[PDB]
Amino acid sequence: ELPQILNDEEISLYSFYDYANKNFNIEKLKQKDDIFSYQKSHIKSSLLVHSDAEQTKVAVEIFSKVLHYMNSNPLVSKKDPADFYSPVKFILTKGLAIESLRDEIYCQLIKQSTSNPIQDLNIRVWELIHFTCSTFPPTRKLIKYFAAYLKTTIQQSDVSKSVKDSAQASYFILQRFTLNGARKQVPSVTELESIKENRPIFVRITATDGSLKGLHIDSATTCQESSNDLSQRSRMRVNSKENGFTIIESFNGIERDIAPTDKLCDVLSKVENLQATLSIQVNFKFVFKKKLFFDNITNNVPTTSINVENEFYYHQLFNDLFNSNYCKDQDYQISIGSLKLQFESSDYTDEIRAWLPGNGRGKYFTTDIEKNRFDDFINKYKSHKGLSPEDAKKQMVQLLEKHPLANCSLVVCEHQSESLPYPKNFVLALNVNGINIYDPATSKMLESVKYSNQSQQNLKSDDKSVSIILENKSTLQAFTGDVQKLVSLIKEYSLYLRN
Ligand SMILES: [Cl-]
Ligand SMILES: [Cl-]
Repeated sequence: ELPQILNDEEISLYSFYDYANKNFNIEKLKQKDDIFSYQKSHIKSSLLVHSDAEQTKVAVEIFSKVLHYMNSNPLVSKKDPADFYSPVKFILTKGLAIESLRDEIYCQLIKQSTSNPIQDLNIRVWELIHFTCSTFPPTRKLIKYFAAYLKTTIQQSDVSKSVKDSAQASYFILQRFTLNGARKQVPSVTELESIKENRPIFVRITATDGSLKGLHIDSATTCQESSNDLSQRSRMRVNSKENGFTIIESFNGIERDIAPTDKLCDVLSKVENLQATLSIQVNFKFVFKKKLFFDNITNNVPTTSINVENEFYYHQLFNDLFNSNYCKDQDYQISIGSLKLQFESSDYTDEIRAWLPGNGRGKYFTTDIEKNRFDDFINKYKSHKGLSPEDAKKQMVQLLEKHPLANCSLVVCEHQSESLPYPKNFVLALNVNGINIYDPATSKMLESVKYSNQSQQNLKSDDKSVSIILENKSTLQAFTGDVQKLVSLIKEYSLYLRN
């Protein structure tokens, strides 16, 4: 299991009493109530000392937000989750972005959960503790004291089940983030709801065959963990680094790479952010797709697993070859789509023909083909006997496997150079053989760019492009919408080949 943040034997060495006497802003905090334990009134200054006057002011506001959450009606959480969590969002946004306020926040939560007379309030503070642990840790100056506080809470008698469950889940999520590294976003409402109730976040991942897979994750769950989990659950090879699958984000059809160490919950936050930014129009999916094409089979692995992987991939490739950015050959699209129809629907009927327009779009033909070559399609379809599902499927897979773009990681690009020979719009098709420049207009490979020519620790890229070095030492500045995908593909193929 995960390494302890603090051993049981060190619990007695790290007492918050000592931390608080040495670090609290005692003079400026002078008040009626005890400064070191629960109080119902606002604090008159920050708990810790901030040289930045603005951070002192914000620390005081944070405390008001803590009080507000502690005192809020359980009914708001159901009727208006956005309102219910607003004070939480304020706290976590400040702490995540401003490292020098993190210990302040934790000290306020320790304080408000110390000698807290009312059980329901103690429960609210421990929910806050758990939200905070799920977002950022205390700094190295406080973390051992806070960890001692957690373990003491977990190990001693007292606290309701709710406080103890929150404390245990808080300690564990701190361990998970120590393992998986920092996150980048404040929890969405959906995540906070799960954290509050001490349960996993449930996410739905779409597979290439359109099927819906469920995963139970936590705040620290990475793309790599979830990609491995989905692989194992689909009975593929269990290591996504071997099978080459990852989970990507899809917003209204536009796909973006998710890095292996990136947190899926951070993607959920972005979704919520966009929903607000657009004020519905948000068609978001996670998608489980094949990213990397390694020649690493056997490794004497069950062919059964390799087979599940390959079926997911055929759906992906078929769909990509229906994408005009990758393929413009109507004859070809007709040939694969007509076989797919024979497989799924069997022999032609006038009832099928009457069903196609609109329905078959993206499934058996492209809109372009529904408009300019329907009859040509209906004709190729009629042509297939008699074809058994087995034969129909085998022929389709053959046509797919022999396409130039089969078994390549695909990236849509453009360039603006006046001294390079390629067309403005091209595809980079990356595989173990190199970085291939492909022209989707003619279905031809134009050049095979070498991984061995790229800078190993200084690959040049920006927000919109990656600069790839050609054999003659000139640079192709490939513009692409998903720069991270292109950069990571170059790095991952290079590393694989190195080993
Ligand atoms: Cl001081
Ligand atoms: Cl400061």
